[PDB]
Amino acid sequence: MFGNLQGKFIIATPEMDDEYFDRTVIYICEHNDNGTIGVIINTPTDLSVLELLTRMDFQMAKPRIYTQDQMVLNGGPVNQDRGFIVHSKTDHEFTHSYKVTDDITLTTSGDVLDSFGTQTAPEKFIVCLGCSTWKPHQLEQEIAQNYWLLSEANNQTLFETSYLDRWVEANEMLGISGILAPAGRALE
Repeated sequence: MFGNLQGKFIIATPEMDDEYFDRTVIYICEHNDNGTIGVIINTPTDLSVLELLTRMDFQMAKPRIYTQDQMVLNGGPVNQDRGFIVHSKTDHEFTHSYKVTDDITLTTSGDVLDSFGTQTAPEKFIVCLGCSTWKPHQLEQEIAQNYWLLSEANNQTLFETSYLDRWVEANEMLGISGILAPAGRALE
């Protein structure tokens, strides 16, 4: 059942699998009869967020002489047509944003280009191309197997969590939890 998997996150913690250290898993978008929409697959690309912007028709951005960029990740095989930007509350702008929670706003169409470039630009934002859709009700059973570590994301906990800097924060949110994922007991 589960009272809406939206605003929740699951602690997978991959062994490695292409990714090395630069952010792994964030949250579940929603939970519907048609399936469970979330970005927890983890699959980074060799393309950068500013790379695609400047390459297309957003040439005049503000990367300055730093030249450094942020890599864009694929959120899943579904909705690959659109890049989803998750950001926090900033000022009182809002044109094309979908409510994940009160502070967390999902912007993908147009509005994001309006956001950054002015003083109403969100402090922090993450971009993912597409999203993943899990089988209807399946994830619920998988979590019941204790194969997935389920924890809620209390608004600020999702995007800020104390707000300063964090790595492995998702695993720390519970209190450094291990076991129940890597068992290595296949043939037995």
